[PDB]
Amino acid sequence: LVHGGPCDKTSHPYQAALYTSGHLLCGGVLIHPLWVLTAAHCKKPNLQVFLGKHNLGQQESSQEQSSVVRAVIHPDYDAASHDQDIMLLRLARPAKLSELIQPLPLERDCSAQTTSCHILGWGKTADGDFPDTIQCAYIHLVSREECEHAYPGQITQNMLCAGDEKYGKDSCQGDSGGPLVCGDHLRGLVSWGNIPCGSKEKPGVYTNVCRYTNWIQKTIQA
Ligand SMILES: NCc1ccc(NC(=O)c2c(O)ccc[n+]2Cc2nccn2Cc2ccccc2)cc1
Repeated sequence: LVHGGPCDKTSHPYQAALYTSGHLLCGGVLIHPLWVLTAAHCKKPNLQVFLGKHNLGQQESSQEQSSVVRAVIHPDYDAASHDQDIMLLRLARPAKLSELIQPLPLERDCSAQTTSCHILGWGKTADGDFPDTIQCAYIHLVSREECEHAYPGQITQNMLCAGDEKYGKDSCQGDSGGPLVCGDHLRGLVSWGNIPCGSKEKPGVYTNVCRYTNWIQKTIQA
């Protein structure tokens, strides 16, 4: 993501890194000891999930690596429009929770007030390179009306818009599937937006997680 800075070391215990073929693919969010949430467009064979990570190159004492035994994409995911861009990953081994690995509670209230948020990820930074160190940026939710004006005809009830008019802080390539956190609850997942990235042009678009309470619950319990 662009125009942010490195996250406080203890502030992102829910952040996951998704790899395939040995390279970063996407972000993700631990929401249950057995389950990571991410974007549907992040699905590829042979996913490796890393928890407890801060710097990608380092072999950190806190990190946990796991394969995936079930990837559950939402049945109504529409790849062309990114509608319902959400996927649940069942870890081959339950997360060993610690001071640096812990689930993030979901925002269940679709009408939630809070528009002050942050995003996290190892996606492309403003210089065009990919960071070793996890980045964080504060951004703000826009209203549904303004979201709709920014992308006429293309925004569904399953999407949220967020951005930053001061610097253009925005998610970028490599950040997909990572958390939009508002009021310290999981509010969204990085899904799509402007390319090149930068939210002064238009806001980033996020999967609206509150819409999926029932589906997440049903899936985790099957
Ligand atoms: N906020 C702007 C933004 C720009 C890029 C991205 N993510 C990506 O480009 C991305 C990624 O991080 C990991 C794997 C694949 N992608 C690209 C992608 N493929 C399908 C959907 N997407 C995200 C996307 C982002 C912008 C326009 C169209 C699609 C997310 C947000």
